[PDB]
Formats: sequence, C-alpha cells, structure tokens
Amino acid sequence: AKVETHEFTAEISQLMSLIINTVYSNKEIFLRELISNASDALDKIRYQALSDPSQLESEPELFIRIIPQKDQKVLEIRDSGIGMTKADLVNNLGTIAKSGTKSFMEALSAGADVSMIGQFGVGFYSLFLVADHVQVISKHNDDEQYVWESNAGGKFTVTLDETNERLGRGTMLRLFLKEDQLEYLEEKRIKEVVKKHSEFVAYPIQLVVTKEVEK
Ligand SMILES: Nc1nc2sc(CNC3CCN(C[C@](O)(Cn4cncn4)c4ccc(F)cc4F)CC3)cc2n(-c2ccc3c(c2)N(c2ccccc2)CCO3)c1=O
Ligand SMILES: [Mg+2]
Repeated sequence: AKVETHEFTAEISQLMSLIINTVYSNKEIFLRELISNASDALDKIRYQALSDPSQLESEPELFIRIIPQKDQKVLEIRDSGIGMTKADLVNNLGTIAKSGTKSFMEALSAGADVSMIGQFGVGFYSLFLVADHVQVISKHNDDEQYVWESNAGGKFTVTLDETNERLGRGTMLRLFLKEDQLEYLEEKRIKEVVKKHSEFVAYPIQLVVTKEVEK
C-alpha cells in the first residue's frame, strides 16, 4: 500500500526531458513503438506457454487493446503479454535501456530522426511525444498487480495496485495526453496510425470505441 519513490538514472531523465520538449513533426510514431513493445511482451508469454500451457490461464486471450478515455484525456494501450513484477518495474535501471538511451541521444545530436528511437531499444520513451505523464499498470504471473508512474522528471513511483481494473496478466500504459495531442483519442485517427505503421503484428489490435445509442 506504500508509494515507493525511486530515481531514474541520469541518462533516462536526460532522454525523457529531450522527448517531452521536442517539436518533432511525426509524433504519431509513439503508437507504433508501444504496439511493438506490446507485441514483444506477447511473444514472451507465448514462448513460455509453448513449454508450459498453464502460464496462459491468468488471461487465455493474446491481444493488444487501445482504449481512448475521452473524459480523462487518457489513451490506454493494454496487452496480455508476460507483464512485469514489482522488481521488473523498479528495474527500468541497470538495464539495456541505459545502453540504448546514451547512444540514441548522441544519434539525435548528429541529426537522427526521432523515429529511429525503436532501433536503440528505447521506443517506450516515445510516449512523451504525446503525453506529459504516464502510469504503467502491470501484472506478471509471479507477482501482484503494480502501478509505475512518471512525469518525465527525475523520479518515479511503484505502488501496489488497489485502484485499477485487474489485468489478469500483462501491461496497460495509461497516457495522460498533452492538450495539443487529443487527436489520439479519435477512432478515425487511431485507425489511420495503426494501419500505416503496424501492418505486420501477429496479435489482434482491438480498438474500444464509445458511441451514444441514438433514436
Ligand atoms: N507493454 C510492455 N510489456 C512489457 S513486459 C516487459 C518485461 N521485460 C522483462 C525485462 C527483464 N527480462 C529479463 C532478461 O533481461 C531477459 N534477457 C535475457 N538475456 C538478455 N535479456 C533476463 C536477464 C537475466 C536473467 F538471468 C534472465 C532473464 F530473463 C525479462 C523481460 C517489459 C515490457 N514493456 C516495456 C518495453 C520496453 C521498455 C520498458 C517496458 N520500460 C519500462 C517502462 C516502465 C516501467 C518499467 C520498464 C523501459 C524501457 O523500455 C512494455 O512496454
Ligand atoms: Mg512462474
């Protein structure tokens, strides 16, 4: 029930500051990056399930689900992948993310397109193109459901999840959209971006749409 605060490594907080402030034109590549991460997490549970089919019982369906929350100015990207333990959420640091972050920043200084972020293994942080803060809700088969939270600053929190829907297994990113990036709540826009950048995905990409029942 305690909110644990942790500090990012310097290189991660440097990267998040660059991304949250960039005026880069093609911000829609965030969604490709998060879909790719979701797909990778799904691949990992599928791989475990091949030897042990009981690892799927926590959530039998393998999906990616996009949930616009228009009233909250939130976009949720959910997967039923392997998920992250509390120790996985606290271990964003001492990771390959450290190696990805410094060389990507150097590449950006040399003129690399921001869309190359995924090639450096740090495409998660592309969410700061469109969002000023994020909650990462995750449930691994070996642990309880936890919430990781960040505002692109130096600090993050990890809290035992007593407030969100149960994932069963997997991860949900809750993006708190910037006031100029509310186009990513619209069905038409999300469909366009998925179709353009995420044609080759092995799992269903489900879009959750809320419409008024009319006369
Ligand atoms: N939707 C998603 N769902 C999943 S689920 C998953 C599991 N990740 C674990 C990582 C540790 N692995 C252990 C391994 O390292 C694998 N290994 C083996 N040999 C080389 N490596 C290892 C090491 C030693 C060993 F003895 C055994 C091992 F298995 C297991 C999978 C990660 C993940 N993200 C994700 C994608 C990209 C990211 C982040 C999260 N970030 C991030 C963001 C916020 C909080 C924490 C983190 C920040 C950077 O980018 C998703 O977005
Ligand atoms: Mg296990």
